[PDB]
Amino acid sequence: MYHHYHAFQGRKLTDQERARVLEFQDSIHYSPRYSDDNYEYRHVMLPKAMLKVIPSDYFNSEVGTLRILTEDEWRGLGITQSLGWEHYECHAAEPHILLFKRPLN
Repeated sequence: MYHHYHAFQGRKLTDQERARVLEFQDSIHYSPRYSDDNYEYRHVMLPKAMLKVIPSDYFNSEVGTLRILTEDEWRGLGITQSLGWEHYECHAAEPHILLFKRPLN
């Protein structure tokens, strides 16, 4: 029997990092989705306390928000959404607030 493989895109957490970040998995808040005629949208809120254990290379050091994250990266933080959701940066938003859009088709 065989399975298929996926190669991680982005900077994979270490085991020690993974365990820290995943301690807060159940505190993560998922907004209901809204949409317009092109896009579906959702926001995700990390507990403020989770910020202290996210590796520093995930942050935009200039501003203090998280940097644009790849699917594999945000999913590895324990953010569980379906496929195709894309992270977009907002310098003015509080660091724990992550915004996502996906095309309808």
